[PDB]
Parts: sequence; structure tokens; C-alpha cells
Amino acid sequence: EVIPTVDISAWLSSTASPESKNKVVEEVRSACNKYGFFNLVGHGIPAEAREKIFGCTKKFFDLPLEEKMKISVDKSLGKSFRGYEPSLIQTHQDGLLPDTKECFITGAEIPADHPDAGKFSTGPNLWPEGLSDKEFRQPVMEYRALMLDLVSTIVRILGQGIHKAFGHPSDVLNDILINPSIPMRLLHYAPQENPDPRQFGVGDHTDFGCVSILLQQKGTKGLEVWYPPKETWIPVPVIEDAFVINMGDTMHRWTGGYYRSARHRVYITGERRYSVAFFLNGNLNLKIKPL
Ligand SMILES: [Fe+3]
Ligand SMILES: [Y+3]
Repeated sequence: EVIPTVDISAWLSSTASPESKNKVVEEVRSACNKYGFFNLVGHGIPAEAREKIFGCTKKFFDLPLEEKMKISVDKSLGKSFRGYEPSLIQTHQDGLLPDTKECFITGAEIPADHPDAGKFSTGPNLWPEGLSDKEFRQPVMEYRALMLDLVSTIVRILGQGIHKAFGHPSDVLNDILINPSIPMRLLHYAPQENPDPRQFGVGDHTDFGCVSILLQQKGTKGLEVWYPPKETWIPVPVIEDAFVINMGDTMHRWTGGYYRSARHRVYITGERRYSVAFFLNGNLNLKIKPL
């Protein structure tokens, strides 16, 4: 068992044959129904954009810890959960140790005086005073835009797989793109030579939202996915020019389980590891209804 790779070039091309485009819908619906994950290529985002966001991520986490804590998540407006979260505080199971993960959290930018500001994960972002807009904020928000565009493509492909499966309009799912809740996290995993097997980078979880898009770093590993049929954890290989796509619980319930939300985690390694995780959640008003 291996996590598959799906090339969406045809679906984004305006000259590809309808056969080529359907083949993309087949490979996607199928990976999401069997593994809940795939690797995605053919997205059209340049290698520069991926280089630039890891530049931002390293600059940020290289900051002094007192410097990051100045925008610690507990300082964000109300229930906007934005800013810096340090390592060794997130836990998953009582027998185990907290996660080595260090993370920085953004969402869609909303002025402080907006009506929804302060509500759950909606409001303004917190930005580090010690970095210039040009070093950090502008690239981060530009990458967010590229991610929003890609996840909108992914959603419409999923909707088309729903059409083929159960006969619904191929825009069943497109209402989550209306004013979406789209957090992203910049992730840092400090390396360890001899790690305790009771501690992970991130422990066994599912994602709660709809779609997640992950950018891993060339030369690292750690991400693995639980596949019930063989009762095994499958590794997710770092593919060149790829994003890792998985389904969340909201998509699970909202389909019949047809798109699976699969358990996954990141074990600790000796190599320093960065990743950028962007997620698409259900809306703040949208009552998500099954089939
Ligand atoms: Fe996750
Ligand atoms: Y205003």
C-alpha cells in the first residue's frame, strides 16, 4: 500500500479533453475514498512560491522565543486563535508526551472592528513586529491566496466525484468556498537524535475540517497515515512539486464516509523539518447537511 499521486494538469487546462479531465476526477475520488490522502501535482504553482514560504517559516521560527511569545495565541482577539503557539503543550493520549510541534497560525484577514471579529478563528492576524512586511507578511498572505485558489479547485473536483457517485449537481460542495474559514499554520519540528517513542511531532489525530493541503520539505519524513484494511501506518512520501491533500471529518460526515477522514501523525526524526498546512473548514453560518 502506497499513498497515490494525482496529476490535476488536465482539470486546470482549458484545452484538455473531457476524458483527461474525468481521469482526474476518477483518481481523486478514488484516493479520497480509499486512503483519505493523496499527493497532488500539476497545480501550476511555481517552485519559487514554495521556496519563498519556507524562507518565511525559517525566519519566523529563528526568532527569539521571547520575541515569538509577544504574539502568542492567548493574546489574539477573543476566540480568534491566531499567533504563536510554543511546543510541548499539545497532548493526544494520557499515556503519552506532548508534541514537539512549534506553530504560527493565520486565517483570513478581518479588521478588529468587523462584526465577526473575536468569534471562533475569525478576526485579524497577529504579525511579528521584528519582521518586515516584505520578509514575512506579504509572502505569507500571497501563499494563502495561492492555497485558497488550489483548494477551490480541489473542492470542485470532489464535487464532480460526488456527481458521478450519487448524481448530485457537480456544485454540491461549492458553498464552502463562499466566504471561507481558511486557517494556515507554519510548522517547526525540532529534531532529536534519540526520541522517546511516547512523543511525536504531532500525535494521532484526524483533521476536523473539509480539505487540508500540506507542503513538506525536500529531504524530510515523518508523516504517516493509518489504513484500517491492513492495520498499518503508511508513509506519505515527499514528492517533488507536490502538496499532500487529505479529507477532514466535516467532509467525512457530509459525504457518506465516501471521502474518508483518516488518522495520521508525524513521528520525530533526526532531521529538522518544516511544513506549511492550510485547511478549509465549514463556514461560520453554513449548516452542513449529509447526502
Ligand atoms: Fe493534521
Ligand atoms: Y475599519
